Amino acid sequence: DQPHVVVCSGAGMGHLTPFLNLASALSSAPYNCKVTLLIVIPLITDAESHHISSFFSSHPTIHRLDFHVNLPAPKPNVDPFFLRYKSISDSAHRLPVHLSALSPPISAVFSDFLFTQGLNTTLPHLPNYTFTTTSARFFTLMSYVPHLASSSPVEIPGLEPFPTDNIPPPFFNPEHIFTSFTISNAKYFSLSKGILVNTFDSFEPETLSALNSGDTLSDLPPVIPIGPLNELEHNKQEELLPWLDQQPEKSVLYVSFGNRTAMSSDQILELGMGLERSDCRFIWVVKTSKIDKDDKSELRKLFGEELYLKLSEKGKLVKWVNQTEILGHTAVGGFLSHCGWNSVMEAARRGVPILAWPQHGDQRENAWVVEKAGLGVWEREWASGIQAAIVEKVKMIMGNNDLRKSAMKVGEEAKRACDVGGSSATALMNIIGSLK
Ligand SMILES: O=c1ccn([C@@H]2O[C@H](COP(=O)(O)OP(=O)(O)O[C@H]3O[C@H](CO)[C@@H](O)[C@H](O)[C@H]3O)[C@@H](O)[C@H]2O)c(=O)[nH]1
Repeated sequence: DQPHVVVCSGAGMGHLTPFLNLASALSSAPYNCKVTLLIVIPLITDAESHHISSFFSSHPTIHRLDFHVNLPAPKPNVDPFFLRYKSISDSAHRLPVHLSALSPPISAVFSDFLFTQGLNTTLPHLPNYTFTTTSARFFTLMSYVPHLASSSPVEIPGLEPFPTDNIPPPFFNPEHIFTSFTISNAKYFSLSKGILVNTFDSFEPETLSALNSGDTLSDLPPVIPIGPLNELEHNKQEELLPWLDQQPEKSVLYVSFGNRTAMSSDQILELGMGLERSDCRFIWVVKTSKIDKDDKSELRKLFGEELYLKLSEKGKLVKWVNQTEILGHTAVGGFLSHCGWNSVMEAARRGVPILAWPQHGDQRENAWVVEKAGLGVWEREWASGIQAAIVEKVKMIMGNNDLRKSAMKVGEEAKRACDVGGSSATALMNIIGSLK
């Protein structure tokens, strides 16, 4: 009968939502698995807590397993999420006693890469699919981190070189907190049954081809595209939908840099000045210390009254959205994004052209993948002239006919890939089929 599988989620929105999406897909037709979704508690952000609660309330047949990992003490000059990621990696070896109590006996685990060493050493007989949450392109660099020595381009044989400006500088320091648990877990990728990627074959064909053909990266297991993951339905309907319903097709710019972006007040002000001068309407997710989603006093102070009024007449300034509901609306014509990979793939699914302003980490390589696929354009020096960058490029994404067509073609292939019979759905069905 039906396989029982465990999905091991990590921490942070970007490392949570693809695991929720996978859990949801595997619990439903045509996969029809019994799914236990492991959640690391405590959670760090309220966004995480509400997303998880809402998920389990709307997926009653999915079983929740709370995996308690003590919060690490803060340390000066160490990022709190990196400290949390390290605590998860350090705790993964404790999973045997927790997974052994599950019934019926589990057939497989699908896990964040932070769990790799713990799962592949203490549960070596349990098939572990390491589900990376970044692009296939950046995953290859991460898997190569244990072999780094430099300020030269990194050339993984068989792949286009990685320029220095696209590699997080900490990757060259094995003692950096992030590099340390990247190295310790990448060293056990070879014991994973496969690497799953939230991507699709026609989106990263050169990378996937190299990895698979053998070799580049001899010792990796098969690297399997399973994206885009079919979207969740959300408990509460998106509050901006009736307004979006009133806008012409493809006339609204969606703007979001996510929870992990550190834009200063000066940068936010310049961005607002640029938007006020553009012709399109917008939805802009702006971070505010006030907890009430409706309190705009901080924005009024930041922009000043005249600018704020003009901005609020032309678009929506909000604290949070259901992103997939926004990107799925016919009124949204473009996406100014930091290119966090979940956001890239949600835009790919809907064929939404991207204006890429990457901030840190994998985002520059993600932006390059987006530009190479024809899904968007990457503004390499956005931070050196924010207002001008906005005025010139927003008009272009919103109207350029060639980019609109190439982005639409990405959307058609992305939809095809996750539909019944799609290349990604076929790959996932074959994984589940191999458990029966
Ligand atoms: O207002 C919001 C903002 C985000 N989301 C959702 O949250 C997820 C965000 O994903 P993403 O943008 O990828 O996550 P980030 O947390 O911003 O990004 C982190 O995680 C990604 C995946 O590993 C990386 O590519 C980034 O570099 C990293 O910083 C998506 O599913 C979005 O739909 C919303 O629903 N509403």
